[PDB]
Amino acid sequence: FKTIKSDEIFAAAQKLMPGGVSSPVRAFKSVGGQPIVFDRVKDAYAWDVDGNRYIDYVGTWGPAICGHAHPEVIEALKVAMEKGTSFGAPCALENVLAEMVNDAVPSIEMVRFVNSGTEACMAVLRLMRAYTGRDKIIKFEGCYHGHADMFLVKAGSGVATLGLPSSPGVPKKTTANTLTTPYNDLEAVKALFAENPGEIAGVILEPIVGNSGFIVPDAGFLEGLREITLEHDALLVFDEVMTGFRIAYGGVQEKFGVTPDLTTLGKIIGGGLPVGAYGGKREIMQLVAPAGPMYQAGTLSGNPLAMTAGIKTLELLRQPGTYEYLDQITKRLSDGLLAIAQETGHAACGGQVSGMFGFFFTEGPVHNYEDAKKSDLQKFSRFHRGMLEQGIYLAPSQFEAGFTSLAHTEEDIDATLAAARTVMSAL
Amino acid sequence: FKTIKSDEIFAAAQKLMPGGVSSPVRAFKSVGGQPIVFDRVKDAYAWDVDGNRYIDYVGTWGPAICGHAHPEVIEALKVAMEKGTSFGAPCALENVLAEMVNDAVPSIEMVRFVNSGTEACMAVLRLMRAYTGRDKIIKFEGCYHGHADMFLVKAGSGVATLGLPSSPGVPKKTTANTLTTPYNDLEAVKALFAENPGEIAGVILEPIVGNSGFIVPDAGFLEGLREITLEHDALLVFDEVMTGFRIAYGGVQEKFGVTPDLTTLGKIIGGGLPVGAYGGKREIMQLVAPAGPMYQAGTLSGNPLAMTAGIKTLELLRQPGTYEYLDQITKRLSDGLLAIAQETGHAACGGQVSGMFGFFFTEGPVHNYEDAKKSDLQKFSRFHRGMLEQGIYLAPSQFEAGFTSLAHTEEDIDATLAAARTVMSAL
Ligand SMILES: *Cc1c(COP(=O)(O)O)cnc(C)c1O
Ligand SMILES: *Cc1c(COP(=O)(O)O)cnc(C)c1O
Repeated sequence: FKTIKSDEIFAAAQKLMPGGVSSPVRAFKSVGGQPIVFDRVKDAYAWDVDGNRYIDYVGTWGPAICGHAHPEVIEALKVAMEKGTSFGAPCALENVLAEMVNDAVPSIEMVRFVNSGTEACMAVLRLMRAYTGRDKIIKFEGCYHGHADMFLVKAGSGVATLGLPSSPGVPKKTTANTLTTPYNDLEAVKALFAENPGEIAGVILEPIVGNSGFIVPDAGFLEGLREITLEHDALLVFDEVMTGFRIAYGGVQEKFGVTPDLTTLGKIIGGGLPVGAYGGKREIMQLVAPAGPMYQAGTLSGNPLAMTAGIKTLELLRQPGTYEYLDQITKRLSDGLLAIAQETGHAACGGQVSGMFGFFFTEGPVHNYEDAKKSDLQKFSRFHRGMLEQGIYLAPSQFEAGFTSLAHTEEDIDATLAAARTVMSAL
Repeated sequence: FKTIKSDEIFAAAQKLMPGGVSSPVRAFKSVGGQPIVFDRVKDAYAWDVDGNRYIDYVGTWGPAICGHAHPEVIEALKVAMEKGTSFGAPCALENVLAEMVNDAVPSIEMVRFVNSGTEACMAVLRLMRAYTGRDKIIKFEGCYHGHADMFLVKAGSGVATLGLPSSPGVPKKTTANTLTTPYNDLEAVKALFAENPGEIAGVILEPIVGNSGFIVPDAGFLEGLREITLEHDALLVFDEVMTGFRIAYGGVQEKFGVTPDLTTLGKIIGGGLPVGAYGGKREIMQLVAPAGPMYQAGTLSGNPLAMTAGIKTLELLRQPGTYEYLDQITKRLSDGLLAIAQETGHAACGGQVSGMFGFFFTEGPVHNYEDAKKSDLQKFSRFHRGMLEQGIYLAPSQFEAGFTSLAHTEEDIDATLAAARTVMSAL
């Protein structure tokens, strides 16, 4: 297993960019510190600058649900670019993707495209505050909602990975209009509403968390949140930037039947390109400029290249037996991992819903970030490296969810379980 | 002049998206009438959905400096996408573009790629604060640096155009750390420092304004800002998202010879795709994760498509004669436009620097946002519609700098002048 080229490239990288990467988690800091540099990706695999091929489970952090470099997506894009990549004025494609999104996600009656999930979350917070006229927002420990000021407090992703705390460039004057509660603690939320009456704009959360590892909500949690916010004239916002189009076509809101007032989408909606969106009830979206006073803009928003990738990705997911296939192969891989762990003497817990799974090195059960924190990270680090050497690419962090795509085959799942066996028979 | 198809598509867009647009500036709310729905763009032209062709002076709001659908850029993107559009892991292309940016921009010693200008500006906002340990920030009235909460105070771009007030939805609590002052007023700046000792983190400005029309700094203003920030151990931040790579290869800071501590990049750096960036002194950039404590992540940051686009675009600009051609053809346009205004009996002023220019319907001169606000908005509204019917596309606002490209020819200039004469002869 040679990584000569990855090593020299990442070495040179550190002198040019902060930590040598464009996003923190790619530095491999909580798993050894030696990242491999990619050259190309195809279907369910990835290739090294050294020639090594891996079966990918990161899937570029959500976007590749259809598989890397889908033939029909890049051909649609090769055709689109001969007409220019960015116009700066409206184009017909915005209208089609927009209509597709309205039909797809329940709560969305009107949309606004942006360039990333971060931008969509910045916008949705401002909108929920503007619509209500209140300033307090209730967020949950372990939920990532983009690298924004108001939300860098017990967030997810790298925050809930390398033990990053609150603030990072944001003052106490920003992270003070944001109340925090433990994920799944319906009672703690009620407390915050009774403790700060008439001043909570709303609650925002990942309906299913993937940024503190995979954590599913309990029996009547989401239903609880919908009712309590209602009783107080507060807005319920679902950050489905990761869950959207993966858990189901209409996301977690469709799968579990709880409808929020606004939702945010990103990742899969751009099909592999920088795109995001925020939408919800009509009367609320009416406040967004130019239709309203709340300002939010973006030079590259709605660009045709992005709209093209977006539309092709949704046409492919709308086909017969898409999610059934994801639930099927992902259940086999998840159950298979937990079985191998049990027979090798390793304590573990996990699960999956459609093409999103989780696996933790602790008996659990995991109900929140604190529970997630009791995992043996030293074992995870060794597990991750071993899997890497066996040709399987896993998220370099215990606090990230795993992903599956329509290009993963039954055989691909069988080889992964085979590697997991050879590996867990060490540690 | 027919715009039936544009009218059909827009009327539909309004039922799907707020104001039927993805960005507030695309709305013809102030320039009268409805927007023109584009179909394709190439070189110096754009074609709407009804067949009308136009000589483009908006250049997708900045990115199209080499011209729309540049053949050398799109073929490079075709080859690239074959390898996958996003990796979610390091790629060698990030090193190449990073190395090009350090070389290009004087103050940049270390860079971090982000997906937009709004993102670069939000990140730098946080860094100024993390590095200095101070909370307050000085920004100028009429300038624009994205829609991050703290910047939504006396902003330019679409807020100006639509006559929108500061904010809605951004807590008073956060808005209070933003100190504002009129552009070109060195004394108001010194007053703000002397009144908030040890509290100002720094000053952020568009070195050459393009968001409240085209405004150049008065002699000594930038050198003065450099002086007074060094003296109170505060940061000098240049928002070069629009000026970068346009005013000169190294932007205004290279052109006018004043070196800041941190600068933000966007538009042209993406080459038509969504890309942004921020960088500056190494010791300041070291605070960014995973090297320092300040957390800033991005799923699509550094993706291979965007890197390829930027790499190719910067290679075209690096060629000899680039900025000289841009200056030459923009000078004729600016001068010509001014000559026609005088000759047809209209009060007007403006100017140009390389590929950026402005034209106001006021005697002038313009030194700040208030000055710019005196332009005859009704005359511009009629002049815009007139130019539109003659086949010339200008930004639908008096508060937007106009742009030029390497694809515009002497003939396109002459045809625009011929059109300006015809339109201005009525009014
Ligand atoms: C990844 C993520 C984001 C951030 O979007 P980017 O594209 O990285 O800006 C926001 N919310 C959730 C739930 C995420 O998974
Ligand atoms: C356009 C602009 C921005 C905002 O950048 P986007 O890419 O629209 O998100 C920031 N700074 C300046 C000066 C701008 O011209």
